[PDB]
Amino acid sequence: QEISKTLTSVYRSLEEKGYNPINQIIGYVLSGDPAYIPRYNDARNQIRKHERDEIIEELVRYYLKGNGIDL
Amino acid sequence: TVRFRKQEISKTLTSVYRSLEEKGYNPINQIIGYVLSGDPAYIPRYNDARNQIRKHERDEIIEELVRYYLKGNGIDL
Repeated sequence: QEISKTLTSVYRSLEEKGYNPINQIIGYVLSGDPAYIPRYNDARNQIRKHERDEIIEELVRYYLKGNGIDL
Repeated sequence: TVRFRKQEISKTLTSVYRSLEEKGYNPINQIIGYVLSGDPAYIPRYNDARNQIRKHERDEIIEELVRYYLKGNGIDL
């Protein structure tokens, strides 16, 4: 559950800083550029615990399970 | 034809997974490779899987994956 906790915390810190949190997270996943995630409230340091391919693996597994795949 | 439960991405990614599974490949690994690279060559032609992935851009796939995850986990809610 680490990745869901990270993305939750990052979304809420993005929101508090007045960013569009979805756009910034999409930007991070596209680019791997930590600059899309503010340093505020440790958000950038939290997302850097994971590798982008681990984040993508979780997004993909979650999406497929929710759309009817038995993993 | 309706799917009983964006919907095109749902159709594409589930169909790609099942075709990769039928051909004995690691489907998650191949899908991750596509998402990181945008390269349709990570997807076999088999059962129209590559044709379906090529209906989308990598950023549209990533946008849907991110939006679906946040909404489903109650973060964007």
